Amino acid sequence: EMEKEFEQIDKSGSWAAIYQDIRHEASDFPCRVAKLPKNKNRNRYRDVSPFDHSRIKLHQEDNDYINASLIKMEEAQRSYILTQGPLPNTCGHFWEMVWEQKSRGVVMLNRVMEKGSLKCAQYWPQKEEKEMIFEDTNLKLTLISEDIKSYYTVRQLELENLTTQETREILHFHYTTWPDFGVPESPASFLNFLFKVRESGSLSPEHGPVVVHCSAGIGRSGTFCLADTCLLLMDKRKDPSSVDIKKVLLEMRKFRMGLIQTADQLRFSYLAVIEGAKFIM
Ligand SMILES: [Mg+2]
Repeated sequence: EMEKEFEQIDKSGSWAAIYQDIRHEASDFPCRVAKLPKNKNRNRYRDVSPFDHSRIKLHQEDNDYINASLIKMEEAQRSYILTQGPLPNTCGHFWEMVWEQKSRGVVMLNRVMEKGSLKCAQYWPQKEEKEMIFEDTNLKLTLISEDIKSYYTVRQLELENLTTQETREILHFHYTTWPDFGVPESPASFLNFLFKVRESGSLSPEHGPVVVHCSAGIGRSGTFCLADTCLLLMDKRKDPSSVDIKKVLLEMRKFRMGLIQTADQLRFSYLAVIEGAKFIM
């Protein structure tokens, strides 16, 4: 079991070493589309590049590229799209992807400002009465409502295809308390946030994949998906104890790089899966 394993690593002080084995085992696929000169302005510096095979394609004729990847977890029956925090010039693209992929939810695991530096564009409206128009992709976006809680905020947004006048309700799940340095001391609030995203229907099969992002190059998104999938598999399988977080991570890692960026994030993932499992089971 996983708690046993966790403890073997904790007292043995081998987090760094176990983390490094996984990293060497991990997949390495081409990212040629991402490295094309015409796409240089579509990529966030110090951020991951999407593998070609799993990249999400915008449905426009001009340039179909966005830094986003589809993680498809076959056994768990979950899909997630992981993407970079929108850039000043890719907000239209971002919401285009949300529209076309039929996503219900967007999961944001960073603040707009962290460490005194901008981590993404203000890509959603902060006020009901001041909507946003993305002229490049023909979308309007409106803040419908906003509910600020201690560890996270949930917003309802409406997206309008300006040409056809169709509308879609999107839920924005904004985790606002991940510390600037390290990981949360207790996974409790993060698990609670995951349960709120679940409760919304945003991870469920009736919708397209949730869109998940964080800040550039420092993970978090992978932890959210890893924890979600592991907990789901523990409920599905005849043998819950066969769920190996390393194996689930390695499978996820086939679809996008930089899922777990440090030994501490790995430790935190174990910790979230264990306490999440105790709470559900
Ligand atoms: Mg394929």
